[PDB]
Amino acid sequence: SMQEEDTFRELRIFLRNVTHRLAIDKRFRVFTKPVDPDEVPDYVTVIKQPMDLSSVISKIDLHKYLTVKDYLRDIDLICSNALEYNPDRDPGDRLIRHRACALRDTAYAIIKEELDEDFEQLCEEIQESR
Repeated sequence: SMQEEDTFRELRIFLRNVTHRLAIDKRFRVFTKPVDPDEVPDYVTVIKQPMDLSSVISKIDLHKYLTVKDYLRDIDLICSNALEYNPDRDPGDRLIRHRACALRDTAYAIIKEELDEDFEQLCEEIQESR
């Protein structure tokens, strides 16, 4: 129904706004765009499901997220990927892991503070009925 579509529209607005806030933080610049295969040619052979914040925006707009849970799975994916591709003790790797965990903790904290859990529960029930 139109009321359900209004719910999902509100969702998308919220998710764009959260995503924008992450994307403008200097720490998270490395996660804002797909890894360039010129610069990192083995990335797409190691990491099976690449994700980044621009692609997250594309997915919002394509209506791929009907719940905040589905969105956060993609945030987790950005983090997991970074942990997996940069697993060493060297400083570069430790910095990107640190930032990847901060990306995740920051997304969860914003959501905790700003997402009414009855709103999420509604989205989840509409989704289960489809």
